[PDB]
Amino acid sequence: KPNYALKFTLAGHTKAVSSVKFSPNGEWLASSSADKLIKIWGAYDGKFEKTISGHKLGISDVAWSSDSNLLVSASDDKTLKIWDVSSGKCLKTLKGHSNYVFCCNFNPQSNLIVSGSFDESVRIWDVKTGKCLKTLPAHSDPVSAVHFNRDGSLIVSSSYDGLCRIWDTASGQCLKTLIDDDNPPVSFVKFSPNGKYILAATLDNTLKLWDYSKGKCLKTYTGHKNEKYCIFANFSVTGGKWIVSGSEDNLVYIWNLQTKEIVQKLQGHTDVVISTACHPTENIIASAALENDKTIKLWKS
Repeated sequence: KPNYALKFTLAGHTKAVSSVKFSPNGEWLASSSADKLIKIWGAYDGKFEKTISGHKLGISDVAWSSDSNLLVSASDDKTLKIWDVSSGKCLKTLKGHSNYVFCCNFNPQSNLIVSGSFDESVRIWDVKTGKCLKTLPAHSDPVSAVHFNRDGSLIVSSSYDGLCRIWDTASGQCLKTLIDDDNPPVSFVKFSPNGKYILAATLDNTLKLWDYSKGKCLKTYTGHKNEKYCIFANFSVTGGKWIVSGSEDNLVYIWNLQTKEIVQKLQGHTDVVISTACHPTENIIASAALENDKTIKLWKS
């Protein structure tokens, strides 16, 4: 079992936090919020660094480039924006989604950005020119999450239409469609660090680990509350191999990845823990919560 303990509580966001992400170099924590702002914090002391602004409506997601120099954010303003973190500049504003953009990620090469939206599409963008390379008619409902695999050859996406789909990044073809017996909306999905699995969350209080090549559900993680919101889940691999997730009962849940047993619950948030993140080299978890909390918390084992 892990021994995560509260260290820092981080405030500033004037509205509900939507997403928190550690920089790949482990130096920083970026956060986005319905308050239209991005904030940078020291990953180890939670020391506030800077605010990044420009979006005209709330942000639902933010993600780092591989080299920890860039950010992409996804806003209800129907744009993504590429930020240079150190200068604070908006480098590109990506436009073409017809509805709120909900989710984003760079590929590991960070020449491409993938995005998903309420306009039910998945779009691939060129980082250098900021132009939309492909629009995938990916789903029949809002796209809750999008993620590249370890080499960027694949995209996984999830949607309120109950599906999880794997896409060929080069051709844009659907290579797979995953759904279990019940068709609850899929609220989140991401590739495992080695990229052989996908972790996916459904609005039926369930996380599942899938081997997407075989189309098979390997593990199920239950015990948390997730029926209304797109809560991030994570693989934790710095110490034990855990699954980490926020919950609509204001707790952060940690399961043993292999045995599926809850090993720790983190208390202290006063609203839905919408987002959690795992530090790339230390046993640190960042957690953020919604409107009645507005705080980010940093835990260490």
